[PDB]
Amino acid sequence: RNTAVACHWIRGRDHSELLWIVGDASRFNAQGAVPTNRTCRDILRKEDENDWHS
DNA sequence: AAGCTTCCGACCCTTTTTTCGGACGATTTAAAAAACCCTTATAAATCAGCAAGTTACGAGACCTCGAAAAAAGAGGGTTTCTGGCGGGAAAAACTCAAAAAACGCTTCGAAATCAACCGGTTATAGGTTTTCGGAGCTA
Repeated sequence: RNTAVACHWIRGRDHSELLWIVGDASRFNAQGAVPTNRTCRDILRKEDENDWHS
């Protein structure tokens, strides 16, 4: 459950892509990037504004 | 003489190592404080077993919190067991057809027959014993 390995393929010239991930996919995003900082503080205060547009 | 390229000195900034100083701890030494000894006849403690009254120490219990262990829950993965669907081959129904084969007409006269009872025939249900086929096994 702790395994998190990402494999990137350089297609040559200007392009590269993500082939596969082994283990916890949540440690990477779709393009294979990794978050740089993590917090449990309540950033992104969704509670403040609501969708009742009318 | 000019442009390009390469060293070199000067400097700026931060990190890494060394040195020095300071502080703290430990030990040693010296000084100060508490204590010990020497004089006491008289006053108070020693103690004998048991009664009568009291409690300082032990045991029991519960709570409280914190941590540890275990169990559960989650997620990663692989192996296999089953079900559904698709595809090719064989079977058998379905469709098309002929050629027999039966049936009817239709037989007056020739068998067929049932009945009970005896002895005799023999197909074979059932059981008993046994080759053939396959088990794979092993390099």
